[PDB]
Amino acid sequence: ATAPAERCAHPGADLGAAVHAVGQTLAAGGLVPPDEAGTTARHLVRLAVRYGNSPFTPLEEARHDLGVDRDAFRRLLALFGQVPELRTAVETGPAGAYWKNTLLPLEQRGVFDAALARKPVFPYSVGLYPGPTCMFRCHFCVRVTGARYDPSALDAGNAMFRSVIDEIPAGNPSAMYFSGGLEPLTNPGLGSLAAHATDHGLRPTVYTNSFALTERTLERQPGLWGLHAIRTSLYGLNDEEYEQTTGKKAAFRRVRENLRRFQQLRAERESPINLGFAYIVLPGRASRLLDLVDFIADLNDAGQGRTIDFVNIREDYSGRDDGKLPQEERAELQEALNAFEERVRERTPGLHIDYGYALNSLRTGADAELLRIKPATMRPTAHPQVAVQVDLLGDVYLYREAGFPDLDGATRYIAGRVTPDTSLTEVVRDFVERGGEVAAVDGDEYFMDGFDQVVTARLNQLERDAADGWEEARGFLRL
Amino acid sequence: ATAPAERCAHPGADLGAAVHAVGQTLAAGGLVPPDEAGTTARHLVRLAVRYGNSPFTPLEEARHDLGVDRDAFRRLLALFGQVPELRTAVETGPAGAYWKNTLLPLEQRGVFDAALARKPVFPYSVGLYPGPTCMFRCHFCVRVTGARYDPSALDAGNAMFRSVIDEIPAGNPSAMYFSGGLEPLTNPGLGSLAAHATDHGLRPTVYTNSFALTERTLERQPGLWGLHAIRTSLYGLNDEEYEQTTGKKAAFRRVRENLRRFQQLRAERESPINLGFAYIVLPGRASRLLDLVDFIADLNDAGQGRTIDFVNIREDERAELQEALNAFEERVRERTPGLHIDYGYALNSLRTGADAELLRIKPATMRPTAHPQVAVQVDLLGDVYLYREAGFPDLDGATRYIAGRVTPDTSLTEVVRDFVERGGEVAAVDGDEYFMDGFDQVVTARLNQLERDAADGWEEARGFLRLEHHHHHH
Amino acid sequence: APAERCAHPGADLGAAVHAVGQTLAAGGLVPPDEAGTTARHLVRLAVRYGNSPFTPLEEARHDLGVDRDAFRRLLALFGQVPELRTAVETGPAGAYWKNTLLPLEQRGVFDAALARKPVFPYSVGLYPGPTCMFRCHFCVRVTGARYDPSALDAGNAMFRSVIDEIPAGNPSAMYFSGGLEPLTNPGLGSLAAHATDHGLRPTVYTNSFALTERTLERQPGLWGLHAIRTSLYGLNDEEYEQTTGKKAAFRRVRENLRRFQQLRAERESPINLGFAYIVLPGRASRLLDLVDFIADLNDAGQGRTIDFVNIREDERAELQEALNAFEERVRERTPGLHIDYGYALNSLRTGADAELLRIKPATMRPTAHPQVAVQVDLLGDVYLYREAGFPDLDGATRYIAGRVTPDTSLTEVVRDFVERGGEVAAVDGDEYFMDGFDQVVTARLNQLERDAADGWEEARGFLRLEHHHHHH
Amino acid sequence: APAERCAHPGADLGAAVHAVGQTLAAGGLVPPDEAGTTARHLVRLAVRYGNSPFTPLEEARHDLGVDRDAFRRLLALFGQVPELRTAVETGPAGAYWKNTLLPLEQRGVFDAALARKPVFPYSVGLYPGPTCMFRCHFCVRVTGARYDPSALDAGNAMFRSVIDEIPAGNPSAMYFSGGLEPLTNPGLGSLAAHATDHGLRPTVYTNSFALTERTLERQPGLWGLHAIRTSLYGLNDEEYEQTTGKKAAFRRVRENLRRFQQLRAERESPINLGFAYIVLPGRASRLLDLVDFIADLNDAGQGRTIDFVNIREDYSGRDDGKLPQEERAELQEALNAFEERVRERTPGLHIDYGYALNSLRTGADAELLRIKPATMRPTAHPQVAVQVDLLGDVYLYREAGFPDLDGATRYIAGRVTPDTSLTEVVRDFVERGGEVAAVDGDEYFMDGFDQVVTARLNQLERDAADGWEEARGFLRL
Ligand SMILES: C[S@+](CC[C@H](N)C(=O)[O-])C[C@H]1O[C@@H](n2cnc3c(N)ncnc32)[C@H](O)[C@@H]1O
Ligand SMILES: C[S@@+](CC[C@H](N)C(=O)[O-])C[C@H]1O[C@@H](n2cnc3c(N)ncnc32)[C@H](O)[C@@H]1O
Ligand code: MET
Ligand code: MET
Ligand code: SF4
Ligand code: SF4
Ligand code: SF4
Ligand code: SF4
Ligand code: NA
Repeated sequence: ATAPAERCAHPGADLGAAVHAVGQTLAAGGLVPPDEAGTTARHLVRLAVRYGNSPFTPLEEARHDLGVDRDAFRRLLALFGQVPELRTAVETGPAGAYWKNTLLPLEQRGVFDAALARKPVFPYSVGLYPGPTCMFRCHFCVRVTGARYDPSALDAGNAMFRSVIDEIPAGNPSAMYFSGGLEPLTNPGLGSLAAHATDHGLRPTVYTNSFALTERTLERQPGLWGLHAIRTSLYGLNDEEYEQTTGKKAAFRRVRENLRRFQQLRAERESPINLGFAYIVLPGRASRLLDLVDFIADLNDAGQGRTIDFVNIREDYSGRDDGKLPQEERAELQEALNAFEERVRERTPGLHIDYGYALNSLRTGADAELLRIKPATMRPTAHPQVAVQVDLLGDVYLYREAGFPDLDGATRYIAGRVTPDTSLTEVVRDFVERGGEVAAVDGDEYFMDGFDQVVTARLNQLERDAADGWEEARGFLRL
Repeated sequence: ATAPAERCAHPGADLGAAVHAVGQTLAAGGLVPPDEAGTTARHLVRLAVRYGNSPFTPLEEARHDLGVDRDAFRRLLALFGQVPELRTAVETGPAGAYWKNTLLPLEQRGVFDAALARKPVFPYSVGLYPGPTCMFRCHFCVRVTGARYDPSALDAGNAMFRSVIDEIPAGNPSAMYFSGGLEPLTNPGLGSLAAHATDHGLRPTVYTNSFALTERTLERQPGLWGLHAIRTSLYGLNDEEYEQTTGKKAAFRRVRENLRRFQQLRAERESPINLGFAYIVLPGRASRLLDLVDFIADLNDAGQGRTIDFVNIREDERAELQEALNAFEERVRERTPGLHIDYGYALNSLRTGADAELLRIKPATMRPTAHPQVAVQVDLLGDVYLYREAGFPDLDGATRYIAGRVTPDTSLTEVVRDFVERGGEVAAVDGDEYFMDGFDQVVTARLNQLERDAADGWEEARGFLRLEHHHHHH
Repeated sequence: APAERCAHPGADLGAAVHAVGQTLAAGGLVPPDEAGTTARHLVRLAVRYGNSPFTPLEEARHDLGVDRDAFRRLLALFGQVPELRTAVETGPAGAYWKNTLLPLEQRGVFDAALARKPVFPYSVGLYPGPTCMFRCHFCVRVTGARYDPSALDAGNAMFRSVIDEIPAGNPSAMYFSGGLEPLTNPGLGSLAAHATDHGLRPTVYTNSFALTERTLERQPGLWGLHAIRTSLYGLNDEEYEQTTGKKAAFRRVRENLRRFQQLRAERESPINLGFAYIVLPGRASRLLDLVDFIADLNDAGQGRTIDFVNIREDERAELQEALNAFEERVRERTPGLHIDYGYALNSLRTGADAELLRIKPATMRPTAHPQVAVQVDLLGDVYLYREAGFPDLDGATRYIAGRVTPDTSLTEVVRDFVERGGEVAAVDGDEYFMDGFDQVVTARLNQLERDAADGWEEARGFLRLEHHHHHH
Repeated sequence: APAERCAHPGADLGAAVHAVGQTLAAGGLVPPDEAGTTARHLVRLAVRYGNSPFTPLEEARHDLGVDRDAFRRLLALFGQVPELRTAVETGPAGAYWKNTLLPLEQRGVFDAALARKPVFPYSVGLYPGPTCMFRCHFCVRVTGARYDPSALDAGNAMFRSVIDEIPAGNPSAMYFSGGLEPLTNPGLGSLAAHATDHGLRPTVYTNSFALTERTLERQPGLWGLHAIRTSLYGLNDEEYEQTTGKKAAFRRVRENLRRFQQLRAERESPINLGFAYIVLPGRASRLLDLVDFIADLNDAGQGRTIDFVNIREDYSGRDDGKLPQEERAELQEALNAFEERVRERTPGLHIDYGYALNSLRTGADAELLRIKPATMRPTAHPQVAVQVDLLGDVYLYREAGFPDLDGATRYIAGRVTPDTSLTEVVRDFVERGGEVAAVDGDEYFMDGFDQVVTARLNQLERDAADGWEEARGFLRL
């Protein structure tokens, strides 16, 4: 039971019932004289349909589609702000994951403004890549087989990591995270890094494959119990699936036993740490969502009522065909996702689910694919105000999928190196002040993760709107 | 077609219909065996009514009102978190202005957590008080007649403000605001401070009486145009009303012509700056709200279609006052349809006819550590005041609430960190309670409630309702 | 439950719309974006039929403003929200649905009248009294009119032949009432015993003025009746003379009933005792004195109490709490007394602003409803409406469907009239021939005939049947 | 009101006695000192008859320990506390009172059988199917036994004359069920249309295996029925094969019902559609899946939904149909989740429970009656119910009307022929006092309804023989 105007962006929505409800809101509120309430309510609903599906549409394109004067578009933008049901229709429409998860949270904190003005500010999201190696060979990962960091570089690297954590301003508990190009649990001092950050006032999350998340590892790295959460990347639901995805035999059994035992130890400790999973839906595995619930239910039985906290249903953001789901399987995801939610409430009620940008559109039946930024649409200054990444050697990478050792072309996206004489603040500040740029060549676009590609499309939308004279109204929705 | 479970906190609400809806939500979710769905729903609804009207109620007092034992209260709280219509009843109840405007936003940002834990944190809300002087003498204001800052403080104070602005971390463009004890526009370098803050990535609001917001000031201080908003404290609707409030003659005509001309320049410059007004409704004169709409309508005519953005309405007869705000809203829709309205905490509850329960912190209920993690204020001398109304020169007893002084050798970050880390405290004496503005009293009432709940063994459930940080994982 | 209460005055209609909106959405009955608009139409239907049960479906559709196909969908969706059917059956007009319309629809009583088919009447009134000793100012009986005393035996044999015609399946299909007073027939006890032997359990409706011990000895078969309901025309001698025109009539009636209470307990007779009482405008405080009247009767029956009362009607918040006081004093003084109100009085409780039906000549159905109810007087004349069976009543003979004779049964009187399409064109004043039941049956048949002609043959009457398969 | 629910398990008996005692004292029915002990006796009676409706009055008096003068006053006092009658009728045994006992006393049906008088049967079952294609393990039909196909013409003419005999006043007094499957009679639609023109509203009780589109095409009079109730024997192909013996039986029954849903919505037929569903051993956890089956049929109906579901058990008590004590105890919880699942997904679906199943919700353990040869009435109850098969044979019990069932012929009251009507068959058997001596096995000729009527007529005859003729059956109204 929902209001018509709040659902007016999803497929098959009664646009007439929405224009009527909006028109009454404008008339009753005195915003539009009653004789024109119907006309403008149609323009307003059309704007909400568009940005509820394509959040990056430049304002001039939306005005052209309305076939309307600039002054009358300015009035519609102001009028749009007075109709809260249409804002809801955008934020909760098919493309609503864009608005609620990334666009609006970053806009409100001024992060997009700092990058839009090319001003030297501390990065809003600092990624620390502490892992020297990895024991998986995932077909969708850009890491180069065999490439590793020097084992004799761990001590100086972990000392460098502590100094970077000293720079992280408090007030945002999720400002820093431990992830990687490689696998962070292969760093023996990751628990020490976690302790140094929690002692700093941060609540970081570790993103791992959990192959090394053994009970012996928890004993030698007790600081991991102080993290906010551990998100395990889940690459399959049996050994044959894990071997297809990661190339490693018997990998599923050991990852599962590690989380079964971790669930046991979390109960006995009554630790506030959260446990979640990232589950990329891979080609030929859309029918496996039902079995994913059984995997989580199995993990809940080992936790003595302590539940798995969240699950991130995701997609290969690279777009390469080894990860891209065919349209045939894309068409079956609406039924699959809705049935997956039903089973969760049956067997795993307390588990939080959230979907990728395109997956969230597929439920309710709006076809959508993830962005695929090309070198022509890459911003040569990157966005260090939004995010940077630091690996073991102190190198500060401009995009998430560029921080891999011995990756071709990846060194060109190093803004600098954090040394005992140079801080991350100084590396980012000097790269912004001197206007450092990197020209994009073919293949560079694959250094960008899903977040980097969304941040790029947003900054491109804002620069174009400001260039089109819509400086204040840039991005359609903001404050 | 509203849900009665989302409305049960307002007066005259059908509580019977609320317990039926909640009981069905409990039965449908399998949260209670069907025998106790009635008793559990009446308890849960009683909790929603209580906290929808009295948000600071200690959990133990609510439990004693319910008549249930400690263990039953624990599972009642866990069930409350599974009846979302009841959270809405609290959030949108008569006291909903507390929850949605202050309590829950600050809880989500970890602001109350930091003060509760006595963590050395950079203050969430930093007020800069740059005015050396005021030309008004408002009878309600605590400023001391004959008191002002020396002109010799201007240069070093403005450079001090610049260094403090540089200290403010990224992530909240509203972290800093320009207000005062005294009048901010009397600082000739206020526009430069605004430009310095704008370059920093901040979007600051100035709170002023706008008497000095002349064209001469705008040309002397063009950096004011980059502010996010100017909220003018409107002390009346004609000269005689303005003279009884402020003691100055012909002050309404000056403020009005200033705002008429600003509207004109704002339209010509196409400035995105916002314009708002704070108006206090006096006893028995709630009809003057209609004249307020006419005042803004006249301002909207000077702006060539570019209108006034918001109005803050505060108080300081029940059904009458309810009638008068309803008339105020009707005429807004008729004359100023886009004007945003938000009421004070007590006034927001008097709409709906609920009894405005007064918040009067006394010296006994003041927290000796204050709350520098939430808010501090800096005047021209670099003095960091712990409460908003303590930052006035020569104010009796007010220097006792200086946490420290920002100097070229001591930053604001150090002043706050040292005061918190050493456990600095100020023992309250009679009269200190007037140093707290409305915000200080709500923050103190919340921190007293949180501390009482934790001491009572309800640490996780402290404050009844709370938001957490939203950790989204990509 | 707000959705179950939405038909009552001052109900929270917004809460009902939300509740029914959830049911449609959660059940997949309606897309959630239009669950609110459908819910408002469904609640409006429930409010209408919970207050005006006879509204034709086309009238309800026109007030909703939806087309024919949309109304059909709304009627089907309405059958999916059990709380709304409850709102209709327990609304201000719920007594119509629960006490008359739905039970008769279940038994197929209306269907025979709709199809114009010959069946034996569902309700057969026998009027065996030749005279009456009262002259009630409200009664339509003609002063100076009575039945020939030579009509008795001949008519009593006719009555016995009519009793023999009554089929099995409804032991209360026949009752003894009248135009005039039944107890003035010396053979009424014999007719009662004849019906008891037939397997029937009849009730007699009487003013009980002639319910003397002498009458009991002359007509001992009266003890075999299922129940005796006395028409109570007052609570002291003055009121009874005011109503009936007879002096010291209350003294006689109370004397008879207290005597009957003693005799009933000595015989350990299972016969039930009831009373009909009319509350007069503004005098609803006399309901408390009625409880005193019943209590004194109880004290005369040694632990054998009066079984039921029928309270019916002639600002009204003086009435609303007059009935709460009456209801409470019953629990204090006569806790076993079954209370039943009329249609209007039942709606006046709950504060609803509803009247009784007032059928006019233009809305009377020319065929009448012999399949539902007929009445036979001492001459064998079969009357089509209850208040037409009075000798010499002006215009009443036009509503005689036929006469039961040794050569013509009641079954044949009703069959010939129906099959030949017999009709009576209503003239001004004929509407007084219909009692309250006749007006309800007329109003329901008009509604059912209208709905069927409009193309709503299956939804006719809005509410009709249930699902019974417990004997499989 | 604690007195209105004093018959269910977990009731505050002390509070109910307290409230009944004040009713007794306030109303002046009993002196105030004895108001407490009398209220306990009255509450004990309501608890007893709200759980065991067939208890002889002399057994209840012995349980109370009083004598006949006290019992007589207690019966009279019981009628003066209306909340105690509500506690009986809405107690765990309330399905007996509200569905069968009290409605049939109201119609004088029980009095007709009690007085051994010739009245037309209250319930007339027509058994028109010559064969069946299912082999349900709980049915008493014999594998392979069939009716001669050449008997259909004379049988369908006989059925038409029996329908002509049905009296008005009860439009559902006749039904099409059977021993065998009624849809295997090619003239069932004609018999249906014949009764519809008679003014009846009959129901066909079928396994719906033969409810195909071609069958509706050939038997259009089926669309004029009041309702079709499909006996549901499983929720997938495996469950159906386990129960009926036939493979691919569920998918064909479901397809027939899906297509019937499309046909019902196309012509907007008034016909109702419901289901009978026996809770079989090992399947008490399947009630939630039953709602999924119903919603699937609702999706095929385009807004026109399933009207009702009857939840039943094996009324024979045999091992293969009787639910073990363990699984039966799980039924209280299973029913509650079932009803909450119906309320969410199929809110218009009417639900009703068998006699014992209705007691299991609210936690009262009860079993269906198991009549034995010693408690069988030799005259049976033709005034209450009879059944007629293809050959015109009038069977006295529902489960005796099967071809070539051993000993079933001993319970034929007569044969309807062009010379002899059902009325005369029942009249002659009643007027001559026909009786059938019960031999071991005859009790399995009685269905659930038969056993309830027998137990009621035994209780009524026992009460009268004990001198409680007027108070017979405790409740009667
Ligand atoms: C690869 S690093 C994590 C370090 C650790 N070895 C692991 O796999 O969890 C960051 C995250 O990016 C995800 N990821 C890597 N390549 C991806 C791709 N092409 N599409 C979507 N997610 C990808 C991984 O699943 C992991 O959760
Ligand atoms: C004998 S069948 C004949 C009608 C048709 N063949 C059918 O299955 O519905 C009549 C009804 O009795 C039911 N029945 C047969 N044996 C039963 C038993 N032992 N317990 C409960 N019901 C039974 C069947 O399920 C069916 O609904
Ligand atoms: C708290 S006193 C300062 C108020 C401010 N100077 C004004 O007049 O708006
Ligand atoms: C309907 S005429 C009245 C019949 C009966 N003699 C009475 O007084 O009630
Ligand atoms: S995604 Fe993680 S586990 Fe997989 S190959 Fe890359 S670094 Fe290793
Ligand atoms: S309230 Fe503001 S304007 Fe008034 S005297 Fe105080 S400082 Fe001056
Ligand atoms: S109402 Fe009855 S008692 Fe009165 S005059 Fe008429 S027939 Fe006689
Ligand atoms: S119950 Fe019906 S379908 Fe099953 S075997 Fe018996 S006759 Fe056949
Ligand atoms: Na007297």
